[PDB]
Amino acid sequence: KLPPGWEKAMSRSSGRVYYFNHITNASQWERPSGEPARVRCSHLLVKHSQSRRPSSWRQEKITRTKEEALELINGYIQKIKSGEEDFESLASQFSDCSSAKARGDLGAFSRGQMQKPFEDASFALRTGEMSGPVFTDSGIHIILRTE
Ligand SMILES: OCc1ccc2c(c1)OCO2
Ligand SMILES: OCc1ccc2c(c1)OCO2
Repeated sequence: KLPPGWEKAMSRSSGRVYYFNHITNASQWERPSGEPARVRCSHLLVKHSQSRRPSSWRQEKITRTKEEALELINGYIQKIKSGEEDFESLASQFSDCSSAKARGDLGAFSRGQMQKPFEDASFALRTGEMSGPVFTDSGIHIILRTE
């Protein structure tokens, strides 16, 4: 009936149906559209105190909690979806990954090289599409599939 990982849901505040993806944590109002050996993605990572390594080029010692990291990820997604901010601009200023220097770009990758929640969400995105919060042992990611 629907592409991989999508399900219908109901808005609590409006009562309108929307669509949610349980692999990429994306959600949207309109019915979704329509696998490759490699995909190319960029991401914005916000680390927290239970990250596998709680440090980044932004902070010698990352102290925020998982919940606070999710709040920051959530706000970045809001500004991206309203057009007030561009994904690349936010990944460059605020991503806790060294790939901030490349506007969040990671290059092309195949299955079996990334942390697996990241991998599954990347390959479940369509080209040009962005995820919601995706959780790994590094922290919380926003993923943009560029190829
Ligand atoms: O952390 C991984 C990583 C991937 C691509 C990059 C990078 C870091 O920095 C320059 O481009
Ligand atoms: O495997 C997923 C993944 C990709 C790139 C990353 C990362 C995790 O942590 C920071 O850079």
